[PDB]
Amino acid sequence: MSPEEWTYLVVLLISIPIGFLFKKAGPGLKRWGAAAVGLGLTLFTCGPHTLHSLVTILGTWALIQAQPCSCHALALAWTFSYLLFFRALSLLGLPTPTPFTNAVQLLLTLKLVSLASEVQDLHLAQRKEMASGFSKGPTLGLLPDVPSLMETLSYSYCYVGIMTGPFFRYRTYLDWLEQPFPGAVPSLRPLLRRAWPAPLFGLLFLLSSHLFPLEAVREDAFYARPLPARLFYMIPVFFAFRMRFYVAWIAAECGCIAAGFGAYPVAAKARAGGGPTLQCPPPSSPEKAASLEYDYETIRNIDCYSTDFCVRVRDGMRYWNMTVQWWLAQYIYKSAPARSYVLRSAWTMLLSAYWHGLHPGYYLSFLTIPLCLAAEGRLESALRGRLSPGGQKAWDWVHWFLKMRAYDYMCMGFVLLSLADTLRYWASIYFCIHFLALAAL
Repeated sequence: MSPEEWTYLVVLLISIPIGFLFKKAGPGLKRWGAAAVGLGLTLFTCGPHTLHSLVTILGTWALIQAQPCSCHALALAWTFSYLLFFRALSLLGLPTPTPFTNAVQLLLTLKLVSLASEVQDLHLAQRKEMASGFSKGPTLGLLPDVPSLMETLSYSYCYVGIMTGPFFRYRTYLDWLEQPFPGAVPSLRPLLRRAWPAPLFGLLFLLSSHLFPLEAVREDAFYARPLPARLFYMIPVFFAFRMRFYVAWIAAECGCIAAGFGAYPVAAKARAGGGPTLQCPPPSSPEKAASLEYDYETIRNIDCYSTDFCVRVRDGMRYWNMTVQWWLAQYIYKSAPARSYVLRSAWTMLLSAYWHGLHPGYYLSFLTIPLCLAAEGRLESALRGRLSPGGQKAWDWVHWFLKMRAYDYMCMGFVLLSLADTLRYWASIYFCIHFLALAAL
């Protein structure tokens, strides 16, 4: 229980009542108050290192006006290079940043890249508009006009999704500020419907944290235990990892609901992170708005049930970090210069690892993932069509066990974060999953 993550948790907790208070606020007042609160918390928890974020936003805006025709790739390359610059402060002797600053930088990178893509699409839209001579109607998902510098500053430093997230597109911010009759959309009932497992999840996390500490594998004497002891110990590590991320993300989603952010009509058939996909009429009367049913799935970042009890590794990863996953899938997977599915997936994995960090553990884990992914694709597409329904049930059960074991196996490599200890523990288990993965493939 580090002091920094303690401050992280208390910030996540206090994000809720401020959400309640700013729900009732009018559009301009809510906008300015959210920006001020985000900036204040950023200064409180980041110190003098907010200059990196400020420079990043200023550069994004300057590139938007400088090259509106090609702001997408320019902004993406600039932001990735500036991430490289920011993570090499020790290499250049500049003061080291707190992990708070690193997380804030990841979130800002995602947000600004999405904003640049929206500006690119909108500019191409106007260009085609006066090229064709037929002004089309307002299309859902497109920005009304180019944002101003102060508007971008207010959007970026929103207290929602500034420390943990989850990522939201700018269009979502505009729909949140322009949402009519804020008192009509329900907040307390969905907040209770999502916050019921948070205390239990937290207690479960602390249980596995105290019983089986992660630092044991750093100690050499742990390896003297028999291989079965390691096989039983390798489960609670990812149990605690998943449980802690579940607690944090459930708390973040509840805090985001508290402000009514991401609320859309159910008839819009909105997607996780993607916002609405079908246009719906804005409410005309507060009673009509209260009559409609509302969902907060756009901000939904994790599905506990699906990820915990999935069958295939592909779907398990799909339901993991749905927001950022959609962000990657659109801005990188679609724009990947490669054509092969394997190579495009490798590009996405490499960029995700680069986003997470420069430490070799991320690289090793996200490079080992494709092996089991391809092995699974081949084995499933080759054998699932041959088994009986009882054989199908047995395959599904054994597969759930194997998939959770693979998640554990790669979780150790992800969380040790050090090449030497990771390799030592990986050889300590005799590369069990890797050999089976090659056997499966």
